Amino acid sequence: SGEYPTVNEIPVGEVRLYQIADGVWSHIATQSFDGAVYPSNGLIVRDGDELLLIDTAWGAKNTAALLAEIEKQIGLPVTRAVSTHFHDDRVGGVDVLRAAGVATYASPSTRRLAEAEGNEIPTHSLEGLSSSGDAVRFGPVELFYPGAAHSTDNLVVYVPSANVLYGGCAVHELSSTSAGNVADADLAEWPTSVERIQKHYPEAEVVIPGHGLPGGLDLLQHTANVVKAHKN
Ligand SMILES: C[C@H](OCc1ccc(CN)cc1)c1cccc2c(-c3ccc(CS(C)(=O)=O)c(Cl)c3)c(C(=O)O)[nH]c12
Ligand SMILES: [Zn+2]
Ligand SMILES: [Zn+2]
Repeated sequence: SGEYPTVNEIPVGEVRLYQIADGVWSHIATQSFDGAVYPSNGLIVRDGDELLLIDTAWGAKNTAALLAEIEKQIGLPVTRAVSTHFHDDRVGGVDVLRAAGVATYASPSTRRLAEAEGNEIPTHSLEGLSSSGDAVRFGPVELFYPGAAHSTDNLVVYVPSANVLYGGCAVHELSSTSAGNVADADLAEWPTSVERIQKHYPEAEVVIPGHGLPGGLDLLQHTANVVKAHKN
């Protein structure tokens, strides 16, 4: 009923959208992994009379439900998708997207890692993102590679029309008391990568984490704090 939807409010298999700004939504889904249930976020950005999708809804059936929810709530076709790193909450569902006519994209680093892990593999490679600090335009967004953080390949996404920063899994929500799933992370480099985000996007008004509630720029400093303390 208008609040940001939380893990126990979304049954696994259902998707909800949340309006972030004019022409910007997040998508929220839930998934079971190793016997626990987690929420995760992605982004939808209006691209004229088409939509750009950022990240799957964490699984094939969730991603089919995402496409149905978009049709119900927005009614414009999803034509392109970008996955912001190689984990299943970002690429799981790419095969569903690819069969629904969506062109799927990721960095070459993400594509390699997805392939090596046995995860679904986006079709198209995004060049120009291999060195930290790199940025490229992709429709109505800018894609930015901040350096290694949650994963070596993680990308963040900025919507300049709305000053929306989608941090993906390199950014944690304010209530986080832990650095999440760090199996593929670089805890030593993560603060430096967050500092790069802070320097590059000082006018961000909304910051969206990969999991949990959006907020403001404080999510960036909070993330650095939880990562340093996790390492400590
Ligand atoms: C799909 C992804 O696969 C990762 C993976 C890696 C390696 C292997 C081995 N090949 C297998 C799987 C995955 C699965 C399950 C949970 C997560 C979480 C997660 C997010 C927030 C919290 C709350 S908190 C207060 O700590 O911030 C917590 Cl506990 C966890 C994240 C995330 O941090 O991005 N990613 C997750
Ligand atoms: Zn991840
Ligand atoms: Zn994640």
